[PDB]
Amino acid sequence: IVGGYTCGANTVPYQVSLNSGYHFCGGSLINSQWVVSAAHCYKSGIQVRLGEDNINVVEGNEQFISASKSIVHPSYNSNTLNNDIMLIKLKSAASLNSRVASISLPTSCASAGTQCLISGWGNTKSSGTSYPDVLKCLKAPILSDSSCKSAYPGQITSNMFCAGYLEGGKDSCQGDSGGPVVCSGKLQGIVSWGSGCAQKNKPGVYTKVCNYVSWIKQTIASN
Ligand SMILES: O[C@@H]1[C@@H](O)[C@@H](O)OC[C@H]1O
Ligand SMILES: O[C@@H]1[C@@H](O)[C@H](O)OC[C@H]1O
Ligand SMILES: [Ca+2]
Repeated sequence: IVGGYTCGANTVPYQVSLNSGYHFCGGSLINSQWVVSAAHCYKSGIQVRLGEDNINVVEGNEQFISASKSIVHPSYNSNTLNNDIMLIKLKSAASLNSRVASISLPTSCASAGTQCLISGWGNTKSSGTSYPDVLKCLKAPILSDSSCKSAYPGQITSNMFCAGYLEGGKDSCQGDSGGPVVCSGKLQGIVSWGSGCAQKNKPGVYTKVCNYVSWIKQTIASN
């Protein structure tokens, strides 16, 4: 997160860190046994880390649970990042409490102009590199489809939306991938891609979760 603020320990209780020896992506807890993330975050050997603030210090609210199964969206295209979503099932159910909690799936899509909360442990510099240890937050609006398409000609699908600031300086970034965009208490986006970070006229591009609720639900019901 570039241009954001320190969330505060466990104030984003659905935020998960995906760990393969080190933090490499975010995700979102959607019930006691399932995490949603970006398909481009797929790898083997994932441990899901819940209840994290400082990802380099054991502070007392963590739950570390290995993945038992990963399901990349059937139509994920890694070249275009269309359908950049995946589901991860935990080997055991997380213990849900105030600091570790699921986030509701949307019942409708969010409109341009809605303010959302984006969070992650990604890079905090736009020309440079500094990875934070504690969770960073950014409040950002969804941008219009037309400004999104004009920013990224030929690249925005119906499964993507832009959010952030065309002036630059505030964005998600490398290492935030897979994490949440939450708008009015609903998971509307997954951190997916962008040109650099926090660059002028290059806002963040997000997986449009509302398109995937039926696939998420039926997948969960049968796995
Ligand atoms: O976003 C672009 C994608 O849609 C494709 O065209 O490959 C190149 C990327 O930069
Ligand atoms: O009990 C585990 C503990 O050892 C670790 O520190 O945090 C995750 C828990 O699952
Ligand atoms: Ca920790």
